[PDB]
Amino acid sequence: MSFPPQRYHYFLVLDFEATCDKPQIHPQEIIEFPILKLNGRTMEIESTFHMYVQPVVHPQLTPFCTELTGIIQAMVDGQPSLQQVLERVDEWMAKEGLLDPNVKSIFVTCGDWDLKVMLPGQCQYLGLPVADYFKQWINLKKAYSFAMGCWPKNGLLDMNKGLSLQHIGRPHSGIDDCKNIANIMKTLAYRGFIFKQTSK
Ligand SMILES: Nc1ncnc2c1ncn2[C@@H]1O[C@H](COP(=O)(O)O)[C@@H](O)[C@H]1O
Ligand SMILES: [Mn+2]
Ligand SMILES: [Mn+2]
Repeated sequence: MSFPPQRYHYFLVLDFEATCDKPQIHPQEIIEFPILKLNGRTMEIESTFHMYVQPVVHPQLTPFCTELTGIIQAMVDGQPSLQQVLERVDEWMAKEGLLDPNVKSIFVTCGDWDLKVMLPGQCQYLGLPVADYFKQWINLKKAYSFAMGCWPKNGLLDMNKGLSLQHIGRPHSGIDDCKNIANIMKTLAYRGFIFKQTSK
């Protein structure tokens, strides 16, 4: 087969960037919140959510963080905080039609960190409830391992290598990481893979 029927109407590709430092800052805070809505059958990008987020606990970005992500201070200054961004996300979900119980969608991330560690950890820190659509997801490294029969070593770069795909955009940009995840998904579906929830 090729581009088989999938179990979901849409895939929501997500890749946070967060405050960081050498050695690691504590706690980390989300500073970039991108979502790509993919057509569930063809994997084409149909809509994009993208907001930078103002960190509060450590409001000044370290030089390491800027070097790593490309995100400069003026991009987060004046932005809403995570709480407001999470409400913007919910409105975006509603307008996309994804809050319909008969429309099936699922988040896709490179690894488990984004939705297993980063978002629940910051939300608990903030005393915010986590929306239920953030609680199931597909780990692309785990899906790739089932599709290709091997464990990639360095996330997106090694998955692009095994699939002979040219990298899209700037590494460690949240939105560009999402596009690479989208591109890998399209190739896995081209090869006939059917995606399944991996989160426990
Ligand atoms: N090499 C690194 N050193 C320190 N922190 C990192 C590194 N790579 C990623 N991070 C942190 O993890 C976040 C997610 O990056 P990634 O998982 O590569 O998309 C970044 O925004 C940083 O906060
Ligand atoms: Mn990531
Ligand atoms: Mn990233």
